[PDB]
Amino acid sequence: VEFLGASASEWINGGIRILPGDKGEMKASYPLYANLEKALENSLSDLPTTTVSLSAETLPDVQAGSVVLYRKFEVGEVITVRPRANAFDIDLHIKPEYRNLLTSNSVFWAEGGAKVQLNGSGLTVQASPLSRALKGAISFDNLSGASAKRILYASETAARAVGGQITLHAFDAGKLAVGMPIRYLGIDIGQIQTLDLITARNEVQAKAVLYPEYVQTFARGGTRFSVVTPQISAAGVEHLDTILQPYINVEPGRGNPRRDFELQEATITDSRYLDGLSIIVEAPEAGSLGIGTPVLFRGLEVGTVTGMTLGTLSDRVMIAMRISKRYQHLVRNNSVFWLASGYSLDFGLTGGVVKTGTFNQFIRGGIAFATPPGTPLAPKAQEGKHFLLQESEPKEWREWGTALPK
Amino acid sequence: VSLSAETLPDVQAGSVVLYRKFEVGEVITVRPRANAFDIDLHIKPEYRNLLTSNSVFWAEGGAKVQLNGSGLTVQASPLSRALKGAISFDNLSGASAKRILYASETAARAVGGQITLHAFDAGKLAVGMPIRYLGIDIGQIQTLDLITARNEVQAKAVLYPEYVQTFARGGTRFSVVTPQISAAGVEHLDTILQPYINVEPGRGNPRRDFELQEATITDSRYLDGLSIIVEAPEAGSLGIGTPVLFRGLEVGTVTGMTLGTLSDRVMIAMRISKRYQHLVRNNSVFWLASGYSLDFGLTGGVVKTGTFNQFIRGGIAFATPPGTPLAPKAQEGKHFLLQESEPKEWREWGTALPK
Amino acid sequence: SNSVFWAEGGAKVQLNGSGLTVQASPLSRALKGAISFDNLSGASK
Repeated sequence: VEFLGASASEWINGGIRILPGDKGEMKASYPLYANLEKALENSLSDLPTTTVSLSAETLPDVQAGSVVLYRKFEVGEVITVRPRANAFDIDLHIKPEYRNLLTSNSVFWAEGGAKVQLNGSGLTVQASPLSRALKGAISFDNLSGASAKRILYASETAARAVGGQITLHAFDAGKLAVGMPIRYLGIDIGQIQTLDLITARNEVQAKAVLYPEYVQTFARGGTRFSVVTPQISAAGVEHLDTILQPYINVEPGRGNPRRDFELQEATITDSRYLDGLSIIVEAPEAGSLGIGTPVLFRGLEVGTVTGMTLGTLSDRVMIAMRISKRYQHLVRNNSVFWLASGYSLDFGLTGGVVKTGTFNQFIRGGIAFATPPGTPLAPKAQEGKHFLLQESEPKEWREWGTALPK
Repeated sequence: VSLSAETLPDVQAGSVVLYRKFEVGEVITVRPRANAFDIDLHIKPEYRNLLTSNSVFWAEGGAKVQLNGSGLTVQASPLSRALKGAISFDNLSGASAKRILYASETAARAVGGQITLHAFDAGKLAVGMPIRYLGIDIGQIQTLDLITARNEVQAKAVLYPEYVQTFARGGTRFSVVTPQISAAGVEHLDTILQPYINVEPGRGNPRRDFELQEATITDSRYLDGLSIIVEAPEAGSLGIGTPVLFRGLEVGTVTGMTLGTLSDRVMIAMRISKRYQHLVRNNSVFWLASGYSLDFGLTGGVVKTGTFNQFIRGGIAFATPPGTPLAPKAQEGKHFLLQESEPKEWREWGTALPK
Repeated sequence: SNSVFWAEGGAKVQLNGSGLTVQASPLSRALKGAISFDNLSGASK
C-alpha cells in the first residue's frame, strides 16, 4: 500500500518536482512526466514500445496485462492481442535491463491461473504472482534445436520437443497418447507429438521426435519400440508406475538409417545381453517359448530368447537367442540344447516318486543346454550358429562334468 | 444475438462471450420460460463478420482436474472470466444439418450422420460415451431411451462426417469395452473411469440400424486375409478372439461362431493373416488344442505342462500333410472338418510351403 | 398448481470424473441458503 504523487503539504502546494542530475549542458526544452514510474522508466508514452511479436492459433488463458516469466521471474508484460487473419497475434514487452535474456533460440509456453498439485512428494500451490492467477503467464526459455514466426505452445513439454522426426505404424492407438515419453533404460530420449488414423491403410501413424543427442545412436534399423503395460496377476506385480504414466521402451539396433518403424508387442528391457553371441535354435514347434524366455545353464540364467520366427520354407521354427559376455565361453560346437518347460515327471509301475520346484518354467518355459565330455574341446561357437533342439532331456547330463576354462 | 437454452449452465448477466478464448462482447440478459431460458447477447460491430450460418455455442466451466503420473492437478483458470462467467462459441462444418445453446463443448461438437443402436441393457451405456475405432474417436452417443413394448433400449448416436460413409455399411459391429481383472492378468484399466465403444467395420449396403454385441476383435490386422469356415459337432471352449496357431505361432483369430441352416453342426468363421495366407491348402487338417491333454501308460507315465493360453482360450491348430504335388491354395469361402483328435505324426511331416 | 420445493445449503464443492464443480455463485446463497423449485406432474400444505 503506497501513497505517491504528493503528500498533504505537497497537495496543498502543488507544482513540479525536480530530480537533479550529475552533469549536463542545460538544453532548452524538457519533457514532463506524468508520474514517478514513467520518469524512472524514462517512458514518455502511455503504451510501451513493442519488443516481441508471437503468433498463436488459440489464446490459452492469456489476455492483456498478463505477466511474462523467465523461470518464474517477472520480466515485462503483455501489451496486446489482435485477430490477424486466422491466427491470433500476441505482442509482448520486456524490460530493457532484461532485454539480453533472449536470443535466436527461444521457446514460449503459456501457463494459466492457480495450479494446485497433489503428488507423492506433497502439495504444490503455483499461484505466486497475483497477476498470473488473474490474467495468466507466458514462460519463455532458450533452447538448442528450436530453429529446426515463433509458435506459442500450451505446455513446457510441447515446447521442449525438438530434434529429428520419426514415424511409427501401429495396429491400435489405444495405448498411445500425445506427449507420451520415449525411454531408453529409464531415461527420456524422445516424445510422441501426434497421432493420425488412416482409413485406407487400416493403421495409425504416430509422429514422434528424438532429441538431438540420441538421433544418430537410434533410428538405425533393427530398433524396436514397445509400449509397457502394468502386469498384475497371482504370480506377482511387475510394473505399477505405468498405471498413471505409461511410456515406450526402445531396443537399439545396428544398420543403415531407416526413420520408419512399427510398434511391436514385447521388447527385452535389459540391455545386458546385447553384446553377446546371437545364436539360432531350430525346433519343430514353438510351444511356450516367447520373447524374454530365460536360457538356463545348470539352472542359472545366462541368456534370453530374443525372438521367434519361421524359415524361408515354413517347415521349422527358428528361435534367436543371446548369451551374456561372461558366459559366452560355455557354448561350444558340440552343445546339446533341450526344452525345460513346465513340470516333467516319470511314473513307475512299482515305484512312483514325483518332485516339484515352483519353477518359472511354468510361467516362461526355458531352454537349457550342456556340453558332452571330451578331452579335446570343440571350438567356440561363432556369431551365426544353428543348433537342433532335442525333443527330450539327455539322461546323464548331470554326471558329465565337462571342464570349461575361462 | 438471441439464443435459446433448456437450462442455464454456469452463466448469468455480465458473463463474457469468447471466440477461441478471446473477449468479444458480453451477455446482456436471461429470461426464464416454463421449459427453457431465452438469452440475449451482443457482439461488437467490428467483429459482427465473425459468425456465419454454421456456428456452435457452448458454456465454459471453472476448475479443470487432471489425474496423471504427477498426481491430481487442479487449474483454477484466470479468476476474472471465472467470476464473470463465459459463453464460448466457435465455427464448425456440419452445424447447419434457432441455434441451441449447449451445456458442454462435446455436446456442441456432435455433428454428422445419425445412427440407432438396440441394446438389451443400458447399464454400460451413457450419454456422451465416445465411439472409438483403433483408439481414435469417430462417434458419440447422444441419447438413450427405454422401450417397454419391445423390451430393449434404443440409443441414438452420431458419426462424424469424415467417417459416416466408411462405417454404417452393414456388417459393422459395436461393442462396449469393460475392465478385465483376474488372476491371469489385467487387460483394460482406462475403462474404469472412461469407458468407450469399439467398432469393427463391415462391407455392404448402407444399413444405419445396428445392435450392440458382446465381443469384438480389437485388432484390425486380420481383416484383409482369408475368411474360412470350420465345421464342428460341438462348440466347447471356442469363442470370439480365440487364436489360431500354426506350429505354436499365432496366425489368425476366430471371428465368430454360429449354427447352420439345419442345427446339426456348429460353423466357426475364422480369419488368417495376409502374411500367413499361403500356409492354408485344400488338403489341410484342423484340430482343436484346448486345455491340457496328456497320455498315461500302464508301465510308463510322463506328463508335461506348458501354461498355455489354451487353458484360457482354447485354440485351433492346423497342418498340411506331405506331398510332392502341392494342392491349390484355399479360396475365400472354404469349409473344413475339425478333427476330433490331433494327428499322430504331424511333427515329423515337414512339408515345404513356398512364399 | 403442481410445484415442488427443495432446499440447498451453502457452497458446494464437488470432485467427480468429469472435473470440479464449485456451486457457490450467489453470495447470499453461500451466506444464507437457497430454496429451489420446479413444476411436476403427479405432485397433487
